[PDB]
Amino acid sequence: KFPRVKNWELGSITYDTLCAQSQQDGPCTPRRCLGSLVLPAEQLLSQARDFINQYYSSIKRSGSQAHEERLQEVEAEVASTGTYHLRESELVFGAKQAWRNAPRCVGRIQWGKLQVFDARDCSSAQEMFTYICNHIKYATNRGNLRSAITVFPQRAPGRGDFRIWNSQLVRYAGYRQQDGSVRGDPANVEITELCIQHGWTPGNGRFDVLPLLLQAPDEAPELFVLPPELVLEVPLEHPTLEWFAALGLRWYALPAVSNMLLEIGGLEFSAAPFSGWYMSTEIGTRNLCDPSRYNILEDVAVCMDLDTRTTSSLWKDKAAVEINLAVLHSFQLAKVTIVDHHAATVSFMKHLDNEQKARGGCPADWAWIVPPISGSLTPVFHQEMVNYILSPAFRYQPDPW
Amino acid sequence: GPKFPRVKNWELGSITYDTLCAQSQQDGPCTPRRCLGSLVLPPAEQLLSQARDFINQYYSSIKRSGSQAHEERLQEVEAEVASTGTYHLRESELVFGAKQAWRNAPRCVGRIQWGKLQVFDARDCSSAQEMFTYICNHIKYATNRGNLRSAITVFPQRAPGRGDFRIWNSQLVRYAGYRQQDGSVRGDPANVEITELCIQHGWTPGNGRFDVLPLLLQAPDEAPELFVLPPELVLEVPLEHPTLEWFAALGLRWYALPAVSNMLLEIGGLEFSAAPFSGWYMSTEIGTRNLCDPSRYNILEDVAVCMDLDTRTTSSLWKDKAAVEINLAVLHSFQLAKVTIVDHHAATVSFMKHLDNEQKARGGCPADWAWIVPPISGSLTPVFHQEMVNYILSPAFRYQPDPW
Ligand code: HEM
Ligand code: HEM
Ligand SMILES: Cc1cc(N)nc(CCc2cccc(CCc3cc(C)nc(N)c3)n2)c1
Ligand SMILES: Cc1cc(N)nc(CCc2cccc(CCc3cc(C)nc(N)c3)n2)c1
Ligand SMILES: C[C@H](O)[C@H](O)[C@H]1CNc2nc(N)[nH]c(=O)c2N1
Ligand SMILES: C[C@H](O)[C@H](O)[C@H]1CNc2nc(N)[nH]c(=O)c2N1
Ligand SMILES: [Zn+2]
Repeated sequence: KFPRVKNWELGSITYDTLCAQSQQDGPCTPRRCLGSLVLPAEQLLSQARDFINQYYSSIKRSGSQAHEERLQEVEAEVASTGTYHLRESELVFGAKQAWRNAPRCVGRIQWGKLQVFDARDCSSAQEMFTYICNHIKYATNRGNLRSAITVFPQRAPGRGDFRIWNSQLVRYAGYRQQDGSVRGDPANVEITELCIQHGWTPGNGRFDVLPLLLQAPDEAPELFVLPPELVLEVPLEHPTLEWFAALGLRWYALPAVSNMLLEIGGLEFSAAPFSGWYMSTEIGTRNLCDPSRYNILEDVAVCMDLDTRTTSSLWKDKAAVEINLAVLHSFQLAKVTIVDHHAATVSFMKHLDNEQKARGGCPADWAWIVPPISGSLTPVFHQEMVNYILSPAFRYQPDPW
Repeated sequence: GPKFPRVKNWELGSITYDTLCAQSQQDGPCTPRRCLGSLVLPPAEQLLSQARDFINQYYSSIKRSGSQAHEERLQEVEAEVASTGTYHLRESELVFGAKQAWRNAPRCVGRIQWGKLQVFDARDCSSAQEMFTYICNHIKYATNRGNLRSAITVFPQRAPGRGDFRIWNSQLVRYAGYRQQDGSVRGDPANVEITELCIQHGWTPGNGRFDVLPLLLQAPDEAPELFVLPPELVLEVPLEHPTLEWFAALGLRWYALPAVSNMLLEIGGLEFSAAPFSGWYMSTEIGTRNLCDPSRYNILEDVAVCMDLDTRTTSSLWKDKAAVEINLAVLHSFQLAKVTIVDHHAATVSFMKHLDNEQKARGGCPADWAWIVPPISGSLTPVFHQEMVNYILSPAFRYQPDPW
């Protein structure tokens, strides 16, 4: 009923009553455990009501008439339209809760701090881009990054979704040239050709910042060049290895995830983008030396000076380390918020902790909390965790086309 | 699609379907309403079925499924369990029974070498003492002057209305950890509760750090006896680093052979209570679990101090600068001493190749992702970008209640 959750570093034995809330199921079954897998009217009121109780409880005003005369209002609204709309305050609480509820997210200690720009008063892709510059301008805060989420209108069935066509407001470009080899970012290959398709002058630099494809409910998407000025790019240097930056490397400073769906009390917003700040490894481990991506490992080391004739030689580790460090130093230098996998993990164990007090636990995808490198070297690694689907929650959806 | 688990490799974009999981006659903790994947600690008529489950595998493995040979092996255990209550396995039935447990077991990265396994049959051992002899014999084959082979040494099974053979020492090689007055420990924080028993069962401790414990060898309804390994058998690797000379001086040593020995091996509804198996290490085990864990040898601080590292803040990556070196230096030692060992990269490759191989024979492979992926440099390795399907198959090495 309530899974015993020993931590193995301290001997800390905790118990989860939060799961019993999760009213919506996942990939695992009694006989097999798909833990590691990457992807998956009558009922609307059901989720409305509950969420609205979720809400009022927060501000402790649960029960009181305001409560029930909103439960009055939403009950009727759907009973006469098919759908309902959330007040500002309501979606603020909800968008927050989605973050709080996302089990792949190590950066959760921070969920309280979140700006919730309300873009539901938008109807043109030409307003969209604007609503997004006001987002990027507020989050970048020219160094001191701040966590925020601009939310475009809800989906309603008689028509298309508003969508952002690229999977992170900022991404570098990808250019497969006869060779079957890519200049720039190989993830962002499929996307870049679409911008070429829907009219775009392409670049060729290792890191060319892209445009923006925004589509409004039924309508050919529209291209919008991000004012270069508004894109905080971080040069990349090594604190002790002078040879480095000659490599000509960098990364953007703002991680805005645009391709996800937001679910609140049943209502779903297809486009609702959001952006905190980077966790070192993300850039220097995955986004770089990872083959399926920038894949730098080899050079880094050939430079460094390490026997790639053999793996046991351990060049791949010694290389990451320095790239993963060469990132923090640059970032800390160029004075741009950034949190390292160690700094990160401690604080989550405090989240993990603080949450246990409030709610009776916190769902967490273990296989994802644990950093991409040096696992055993973080506290999270030695901590059993439970992951289950809650709500309001962030979900994936089909690539717009 | 195919009404079966669907397993993608997010590096080659390949897919594969698990058909084998519908073999698992054992459920785990996970329900579709939450996932306890992370979690560490997890008759007669209802024994007889467990048995038939086995034989059928044995036969449909020599490929004689259907024969009289088969249909009368089943018409004999039915006879044995009927009149006995238990049932003894035939010779090569067991040898099979072991390799399957290994093959079946979800947390073991080292399964490409799965059919190498030597089965030493010791189902005749009836003296607490004789046990020692076997074990000793094992180590010498297993050690092989350093060319470590794999192997296992089944001692007899349980009877309803008998005692149990048991090997107390969780592992056959355990470094003594003496509770200090400091409130601290000199030795190996893990092997304390056991060091503490050796003393109560009559062991005079030395007081080093890498003292080798003695074995506490139980035999049914007999208080365990105490045996010391002749040091010539217990091969030991001093630790140095290829560049950092000072490393050597840390005094750090470590032992070649892992032998797990407090695990119940279950074949066909049988229980082998003392059933100890060995192989060779994977560097990170020693250099990350053993020598770096905050609650073991935890050398990470001392080592970072020497490489002259800003251990004041985490954004110097001192920890990551250290482990890496410490993990390397551990490999560079078995290079040198000509002792067997496999590094995470090398190892995590064979796994895919095992996975690839196994997709053909069984059409599936049980894998406990968290345990398959190495405690340094996850993404750095192939296994990392691979979805996996954990589940309970038999033969099976089970966890077992410690005797006292
Ligand atoms: C403040 C800085 C933050 C850090 C350091 C952080 C950390 C992370 C990391 C490392 C991941 C895994 C990303 C990956 O490897 O794919 C993640 C996942 C996630 N994060 Fe954050 N996070 C932060 C803020 C946020 C914010 C502001 C939101 C938006 C409300 C958010 C929502 C999510 C969601 C929904 C996932 C699930 C990943 C998925 O299933 O695709 N995070 N978080
Ligand atoms: C050939 C050399 C081998 C290597 C390199 C290897 C590697 C590993 C490693 C690294 C682990 C996880 C260790 C941990 O983090 O605690 C493991 C688990 C395991 N291994 Fe092996 N292994 C080898 C041989 C064997 C053999 C010979 C057996 C016995 C037949 C075996 C049975 C198991 C079992 C049952 C587990 C998981 C048990 C559990 O904790 O639930 N392995 N293996
Ligand atoms: C806020 C935030 C903070 C932070 N430190 N890092 C990120 C970027 C990493 C990330 C976080 C959350 C979700 C995704 C999208 C992953 C994804 C999933 C699918 C199904 N398809 C894709 N193309 C991409 N990426 C975002
Ligand atoms: C052959 C072998 C090869 C190799 N590379 N590593 C090991 C050691 C890792 C291991 C493999 C299998 C089982 C266990 C035991 C886990 C355990 C359980 C309990 C109950 N207490 C413990 N202290 C440890 N440990 C053994
Ligand atoms: C196949 C595997 O499940 C997948 O690559 C996961 C594993 N763990 C991860 N952990 C983090 N932090 N980020 C990730 O993208 C992933 N990817
Ligand atoms: C709590 C945590 O899940 C557990 O202790 C696991 C994590 N991953 C591991 N992975 C390996 N290889 N070995 C381990 O002991 C562990 N410990
Ligand atoms: Zn699971």
